[PDB]
Amino acid sequence: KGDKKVIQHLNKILGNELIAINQYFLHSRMWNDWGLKRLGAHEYHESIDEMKHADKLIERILFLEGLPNLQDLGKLLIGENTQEMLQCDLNLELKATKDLREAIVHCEQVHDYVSRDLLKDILESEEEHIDYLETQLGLIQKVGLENYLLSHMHE
Amino acid sequence: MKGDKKVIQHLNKILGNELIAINQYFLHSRMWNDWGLKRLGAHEYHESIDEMKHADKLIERILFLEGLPNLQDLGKLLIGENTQEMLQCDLNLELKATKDLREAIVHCEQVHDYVSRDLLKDILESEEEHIDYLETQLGLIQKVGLENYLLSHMHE
Amino acid sequence: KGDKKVIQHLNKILGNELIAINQYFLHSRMWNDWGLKRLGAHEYHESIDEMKHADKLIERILFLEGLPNLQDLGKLLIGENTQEMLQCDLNLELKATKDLREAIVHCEQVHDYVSRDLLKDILESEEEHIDYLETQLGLIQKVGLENYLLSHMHE
Amino acid sequence: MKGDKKVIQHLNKILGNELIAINQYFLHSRMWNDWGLKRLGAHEYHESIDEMKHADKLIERILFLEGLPNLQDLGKLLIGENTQEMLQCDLNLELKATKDLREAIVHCEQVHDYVSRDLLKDILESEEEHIDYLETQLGLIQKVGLENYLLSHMHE
Amino acid sequence: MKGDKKVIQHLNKILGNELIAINQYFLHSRMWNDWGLKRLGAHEYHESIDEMKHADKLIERILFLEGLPNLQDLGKLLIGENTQEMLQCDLNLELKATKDLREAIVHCEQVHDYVSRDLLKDILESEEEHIDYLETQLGLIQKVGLENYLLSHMHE
Amino acid sequence: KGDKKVIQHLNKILGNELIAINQYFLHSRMWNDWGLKRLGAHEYHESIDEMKHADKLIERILFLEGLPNLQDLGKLLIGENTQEMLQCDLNLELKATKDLREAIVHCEQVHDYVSRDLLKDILESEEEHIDYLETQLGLIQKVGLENYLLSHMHE
Amino acid sequence: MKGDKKVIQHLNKILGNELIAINQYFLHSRMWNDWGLKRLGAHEYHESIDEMKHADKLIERILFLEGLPNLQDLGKLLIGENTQEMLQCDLNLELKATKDLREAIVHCEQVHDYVSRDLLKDILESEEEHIDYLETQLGLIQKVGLENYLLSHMHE
Ligand code: HEM
Ligand code: HEM
Ligand code: HEM
Ligand code: HEM
Ligand SMILES: [Fe+2]
Ligand SMILES: [Fe+2]
Ligand SMILES: [Fe+2]
Ligand SMILES: [Fe+2]
Ligand SMILES: [Fe+2]
Ligand SMILES: [Fe+2]
Ligand SMILES: [Fe+2]
Ligand SMILES: [Fe+2]
Ligand SMILES: [Fe+2]
Ligand SMILES: [Fe+2]
Ligand SMILES: [Fe+2]
Ligand SMILES: [Fe+2]
Ligand SMILES: [Fe+2]
Ligand SMILES: [Fe+2]
Ligand SMILES: [Fe+2]
Ligand SMILES: [Fe+2]
Ligand SMILES: [Fe+2]
Ligand SMILES: [Fe+2]
Ligand SMILES: [Fe+2]
Ligand SMILES: [Fe+2]
Ligand SMILES: [Fe+2]
Ligand SMILES: [Fe+2]
Ligand SMILES: [Fe+2]
Ligand SMILES: [Fe+2]
Ligand SMILES: [Fe+2]
Ligand SMILES: [Fe+2]
Ligand SMILES: [Fe+2]
Ligand SMILES: [Fe+2]
Ligand SMILES: [Fe+2]
Ligand SMILES: [Fe+2]
Ligand SMILES: [Fe+2]
Ligand SMILES: [Fe+2]
Ligand SMILES: [Fe+2]
Ligand SMILES: [Fe+2]
Ligand SMILES: [Fe+2]
Ligand SMILES: [Fe+2]
Repeated sequence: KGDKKVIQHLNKILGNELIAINQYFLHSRMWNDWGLKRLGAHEYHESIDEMKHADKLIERILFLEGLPNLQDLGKLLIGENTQEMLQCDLNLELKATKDLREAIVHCEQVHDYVSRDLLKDILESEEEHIDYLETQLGLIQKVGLENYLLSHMHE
Repeated sequence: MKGDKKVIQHLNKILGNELIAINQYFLHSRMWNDWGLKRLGAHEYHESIDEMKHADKLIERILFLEGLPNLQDLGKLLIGENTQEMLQCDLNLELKATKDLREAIVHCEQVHDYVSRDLLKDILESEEEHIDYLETQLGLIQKVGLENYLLSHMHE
Repeated sequence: KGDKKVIQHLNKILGNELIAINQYFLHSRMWNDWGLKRLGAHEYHESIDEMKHADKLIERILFLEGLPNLQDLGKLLIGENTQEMLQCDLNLELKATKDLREAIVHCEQVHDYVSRDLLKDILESEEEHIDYLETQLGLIQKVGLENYLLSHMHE
Repeated sequence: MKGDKKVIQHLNKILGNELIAINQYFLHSRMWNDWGLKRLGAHEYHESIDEMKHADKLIERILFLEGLPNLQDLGKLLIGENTQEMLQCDLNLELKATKDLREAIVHCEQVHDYVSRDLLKDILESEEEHIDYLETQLGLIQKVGLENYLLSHMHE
Repeated sequence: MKGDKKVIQHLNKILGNELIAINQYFLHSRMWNDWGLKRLGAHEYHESIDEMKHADKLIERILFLEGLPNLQDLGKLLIGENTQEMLQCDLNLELKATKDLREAIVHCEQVHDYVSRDLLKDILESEEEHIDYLETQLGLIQKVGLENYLLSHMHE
Repeated sequence: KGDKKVIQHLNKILGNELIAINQYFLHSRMWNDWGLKRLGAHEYHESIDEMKHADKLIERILFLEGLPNLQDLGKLLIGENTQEMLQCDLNLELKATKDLREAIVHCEQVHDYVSRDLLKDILESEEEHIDYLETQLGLIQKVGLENYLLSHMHE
Repeated sequence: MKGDKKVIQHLNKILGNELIAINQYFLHSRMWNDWGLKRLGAHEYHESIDEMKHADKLIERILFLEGLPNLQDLGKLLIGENTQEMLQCDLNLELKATKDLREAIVHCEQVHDYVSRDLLKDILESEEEHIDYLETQLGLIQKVGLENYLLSHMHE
């Protein structure tokens, strides 16, 4: 029933969500293990956000009579310190929004306006995540790494 | 994440229209209150607040895209001298604003800035509600006559 | 009805308020974009204060049968970092209080004691803003810039 | 602490103005209520109460300064015979009242009676609000017409 | 329905007495407060308020009967210079007032204005209660001595 | 910096506040020791009022970049019975209000309208205190001293 | 019941120390508030209030013992120009105060004034808590450094 290429786009977006879920969940637990509990808590909520995006994508693919692909897990970008982990999440988000833009073009082209609207809501949420990440990396420059970690020790 | 230079230019143009509307509607609100047309005064005040919140969202989007919000350049206020002119001045300003919103949305679509498009569409919906109010008021002036129209807008 | 020179004074104070509104609002949003949320929220409230002063001046000019001038916008002093932004706000406030003092003198001279009282209330509010700004700049000297910014990350 | 003789005279002159306004506004209030213009009657009643409170504060200040409050001499009431004259009568009284308040404030400043000045400025602020109200009503009568204006002030 | 001309004159005479009493009691009230005799001051304030309410009722009745309430003519205030004289001044005013009320009630009866009669009787009951208070206070001054009486009225 | 002569006036007003604080507090505790608890409680609250005036003066002097002078303590006028104590407080207030008027004259001359407004608020409170004191002295004459003390035994 | 003359002198000496501490701690509090170190400012304000309560109890005790409290003679305030000196100044003032309290308690014990001794012991306990706070703060400045210490006392 749904357009084969829209479903292929939705499964590509879903694949990015599945990478983001695992990467942000692991970073969260790394920050909690290091005692950087404010970073840990925020990253956990970012993980949950991705989980909810994946759920909406799976439901849409099934409604369109496609097969959701949860088998293919791309590359996790795992950092070894706070600065690399923030940059790894940012790199993942920039790749995610590029794929969202191309999927939205295709939805418009075949007149799947409901799928386009779902993807635009996901895109809004990803750009809020980019905003957060760029702000944090900018704060590290303004106050220095050690001061930055200090302000994120306690929730 | 650096935004398209021409999208930022469009957003600064919309922002410029918002800043005109903030000042024009606020002055109109206070003129009507000074005349004792408090119902008009209060409605116009809330329209001004609406423009203020639009400007806030635009300023925040421009900064996220790493552009410079322009709050320095203030175009021409259309200040009326009586109720009928003030309503028509607001309508002329809204019709220009929606023309500029349509052109900005077109450009956002071309460069795939779908989040900026969505912000502009939300602002555009609100301006069309403002046009609906203004055209409705001008029609009521014709149906009941000016003095009757003012009479019904004396009390809040 | 009201004295023509008093109305010009009131419109000049109004002109200073309109500059302050835009400058503080922009500075607030700049600080929020940088993640300095305590600075951003305080500066937003300063912006809101100027808005209420402007409202009071517009109402008084209309009662005096004058024409409020919301058309002429003087020069915004936008800083590029926290220390310049604070200094730009301080420069703007010191000019605003100079003009308030000259306006109060004239109101006294022509016996417009109600306009004088309105202007004295605004002046009290401006001096509290000056106290805040000079205190912030002194704290930057006492604890250092990076420590100062660290204390204003979270609201 | 005996007050300045000329400050007390000014304070007694202001009090004399309050006493006229009390009686004038109260009678106008009851005239409007008798005519069934209850919104005008109620607003005018509250203006009368406000003048009563001004008189109270002046009387208390005169006694503290060891003067004799004069409640015996009642100047001329300006009683109108219709709504438009009544508003104009109240406005003429308020314009005279504010002229006298301004001269009293000048004199308080000259002899350094800053507390009396501050009392008089609070009264002056309240009288200028009443002038704002009166001029607005007279403006509305021109904009909507007398019969329409009275219509909107029948019910509370 | 226009009221009897002589009844309206009687009502305006009663109104004139109320206006004297309002000002006399208000000034006496503030004099006692200024002297720190706050219980006397507070009781006298409430007497003043009662006269204000009588005046309001009279003004309303005169207007209903299509007369002109006279708030312009203010008779002689009897201001005392100490507590005993102030109480006696109030008592002298109350006795003059009840004589005028009695004469007004007789005329109302003759021309069958029974509603005006009933209003005046209510006012008279209240005036006789004030006479009861004043005579009681003057008697207490005799029984306990002046200094003890004032001591008893320092605090509210 | 604030005007040098305004600051000097403010330190003079402060010096008077510091005398009243101690004088009224001591009188309050004397009346309590004598069992005149109503006088003691009222005098205590007058002492507290002066403490609040002193606080507002200290804060304004610091804002103007002056040095608050809490070191120089002038002459306390301590009475030995109720009538002298009330008269000592009254003499102190009359001296205080004379100095307030001269300070307000100076504020007006140099356009320090906020300092003027603060001093005018202090003067209003001092004239309320003068009202209380003259009223009490008048009551001692009207009812006699022993009757006056009787009425001030209980709170 | 006349107290021992030397006990009263000791109490007036302790009182003299409290009066210095009131003024010094209040000024330091307002200096810290003026610099934006609001946590230091608030804590120092409460230390000032503590000394005010000590002074009150001493004054009451001196009067009960039929002495004359001396609020006239004010010793030397130790005012610092920065946080570390202000803290050291309060600490130097507290060490002098506790030395005088110990000597007063010795004398109270000698003449069997056990109630005055117990009052002085209560004050001494409170002064030793203040010394604990001051020494802890000075120790923290060494452990974390001055800029970090000030940083942690900016916000209440
Ligand atoms: C791969 C590792 C994952 C981990 C470690 C993980 C962990 C969690 C945790 C700890 C919670 C909170 C549960 C609770 O305490 O109530 C949660 C909630 C949730 N998860 Fe996951 N999750 C993972 C993957 C996924 C995936 C792949 C999906 C869907 C495709 C998903 C969907 C959800 C949803 C819908 C919720 C409820 C969110 C809400 O509060 O609305 N999760 N997950
Ligand atoms: C002539 C210039 C302006 C005037 C007279 C004005 C007036 C006001 C007033 C009276 C309020 C109500 C505040 C309160 O009572 O708490 C307000 C709120 C507000 N203003 Fe303005 N304003 C002006 C310009 C601006 C500008 C340029 C902006 C932003 C770009 C702005 C943004 C806001 C916002 C965000 C609020 C809060 C609205 C809400 O309730 O969500 N204003 N303004
Ligand atoms: C024709 C003369 C006057 C009339 C008809 C009048 C009438 C009234 C009335 C109806 C009230 C409300 C009473 C209540 O319901 O409790 C009132 C209140 C009051 N009046 Fe008068 N009054 C007159 C003159 C005065 C004067 C000469 C003074 C003072 C010098 C005065 C002082 C007051 C005060 C202080 C109140 C209470 C106001 C408040 O705080 O609500 N009145 N008057
Ligand atoms: C010398 C300058 C002084 C200043 C600036 C000052 C300031 C203050 C302030 C601001 C308060 C709080 C008042 C309130 O809002 O409740 C206060 C309370 C108090 N003061 Fe003072 N004070 C001073 C001297 C004194 C002295 C010399 C004494 C006693 C001899 C004293 C006794 C008290 C007492 C008993 C309280 C009430 C504390 C409580 O709540 O238990 N003060 N003071
Ligand atoms: Fe996502
Ligand atoms: Fe495609
Ligand atoms: Fe949607
Ligand atoms: Fe994301
Ligand atoms: Fe911890
Ligand atoms: Fe808008
Ligand atoms: Fe374009
Ligand atoms: Fe949206
Ligand atoms: Fe609009
Ligand atoms: Fe409407
Ligand atoms: Fe109205
Ligand atoms: Fe302002
Ligand atoms: Fe001028
Ligand atoms: Fe004011
Ligand atoms: Fe300001
Ligand atoms: Fe801060
Ligand atoms: Fe954070
Ligand atoms: Fe008035
Ligand atoms: Fe004069
Ligand atoms: Fe005031
Ligand atoms: Fe008035
Ligand atoms: Fe009706
Ligand atoms: Fe009566
Ligand atoms: Fe008769
Ligand atoms: Fe009846
Ligand atoms: Fe009576
Ligand atoms: Fe008392
Ligand atoms: Fe004081
Ligand atoms: Fe001077
Ligand atoms: Fe003020
Ligand atoms: Fe005082
Ligand atoms: Fe007792
Ligand atoms: Fe102590
Ligand atoms: Fe000893
Ligand atoms: Fe004990
Ligand atoms: Fe201590």
